[PDB]
Amino acid sequence: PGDNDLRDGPCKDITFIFARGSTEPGLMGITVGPDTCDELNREFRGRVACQGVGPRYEASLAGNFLPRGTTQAAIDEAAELFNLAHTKCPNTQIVGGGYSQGAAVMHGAIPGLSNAVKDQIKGVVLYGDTRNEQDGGRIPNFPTDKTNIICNPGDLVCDGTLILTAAHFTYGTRVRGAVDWLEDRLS
Repeated sequence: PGDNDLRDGPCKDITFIFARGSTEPGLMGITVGPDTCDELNREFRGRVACQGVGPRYEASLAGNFLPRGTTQAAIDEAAELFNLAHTKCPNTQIVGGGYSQGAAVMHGAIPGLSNAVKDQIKGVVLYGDTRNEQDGGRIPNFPTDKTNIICNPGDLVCDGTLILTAAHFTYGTRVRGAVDWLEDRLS
């Protein structure tokens, strides 16, 4: 899988739409985005398309202090990608993902999607979620049993302010658990 597969590749049975954080470069970032994509593909080999939220989402650090914790352009771009999966590949199983500010993108884009698009989203994994406290530990109007907010012990960004600590940068160790959780929701 690549980083622009939903826009530029054939439909796959599983489509991973991921919004990066800690302003890593590229559509997918460098750390947990590619890691999650790679491990999903190893569990469902050849059946996974991977898609980063970009390039209109620029993942700027200052964007964390906008009202929704990211730019409206980023939220719009993510929503367009979920809707594209729905029209281009109506049978694909969508997995949403975000890290840090990328979780704020997912918190903003998913609530407004149609019921039918939400039916296609089988799970959303949010690493180091900067909006955990602000949205009450869930994505608004999206099922909690399809939501996995992963907060490391000591990662204070999940407590309502942007206090960065070393624990915010260790989510590579949580990818195996994230993919185990996704497997219970994917076929």
